[PDB]
Amino acid sequence: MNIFEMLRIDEGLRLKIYKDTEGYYTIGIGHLLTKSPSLNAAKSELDKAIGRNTNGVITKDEAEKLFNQDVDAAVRGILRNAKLKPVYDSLDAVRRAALINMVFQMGETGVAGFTNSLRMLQQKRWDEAAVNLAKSRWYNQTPNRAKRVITTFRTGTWDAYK
Ligand SMILES: [Cl-]
Ligand SMILES: [Cl-]
Ligand SMILES: [Xe]
Repeated sequence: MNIFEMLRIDEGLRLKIYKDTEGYYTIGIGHLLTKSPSLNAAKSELDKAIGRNTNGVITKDEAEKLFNQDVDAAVRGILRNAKLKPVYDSLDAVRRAALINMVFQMGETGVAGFTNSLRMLQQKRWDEAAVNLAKSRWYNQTPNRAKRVITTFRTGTWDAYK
């Protein structure tokens, strides 16, 4: 298991524009296109992202490309963030993947705001962090996914994904 496979599981793969768990226009492997209610707008962002007139649909390869770029940007964002990087460098490889997943889903800004969980993770207080992480909107809105990420932080193994 790796970051790519883990997110491909959490996110799924869809070749036509769809709305995510929050009602926003997305395509591929959880690639958010826009928060705008407009489908034209979503189509417009898509075409710009792909470099062609896609008309709302893309190929598997195009989807994989976006995903690569998105995973890359997520790591980069973590490494460029002063509240995140330290946590991330302090973690083992499995738990780093959990942190990337959250960033991919919620943006760096949003993850940087879990101050207390970030500190517990940094101190290696696994159970405590897992309890604190669940006290969140993220956990109440997408509980299944959140449980898998949380278990990963708690155990440092990929069991939630096996
Ligand atoms: Cl893009
Ligand atoms: Cl979920
Ligand atoms: Xe976190």
